Amino acid sequence: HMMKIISKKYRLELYSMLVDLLNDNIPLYDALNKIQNEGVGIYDKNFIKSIELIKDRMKSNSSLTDALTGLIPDKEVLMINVAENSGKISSGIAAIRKNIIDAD
Repeated sequence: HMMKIISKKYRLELYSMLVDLLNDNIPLYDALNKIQNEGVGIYDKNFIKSIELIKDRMKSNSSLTDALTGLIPDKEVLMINVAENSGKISSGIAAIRKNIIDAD
C-alpha cells in the first residue's frame, strides 16, 4: 500500500537485463514482460512484483519519467528524463548502472 524505492540489488539486476534486451531492439514494455515470464519462479516473488509495479505505473502514467518517480532515486529519474527525451534509453540505463557499480 506504500510506494518504496526499489532496492539497489533489484535495480542493478533489472538495469543489466534491460540493457541486453533493449540493444536487441526489444521495446521497453515488451522487455519487462520477457524478464518476468522467464524469471518466474527463478527470481524471488518480490523481484517479479517490482517489475509488475513498473509495468502498472507505465500503464497509469504518460511518461517513463513519471512512471519511475518514487520507484528509483530522484537522481536516476533525472537521467531517465534526459534519455527519454534524447531517445537513448538503453545507454541512459547503462550509465545509471555504471554509476551504481562505480559507487562501490
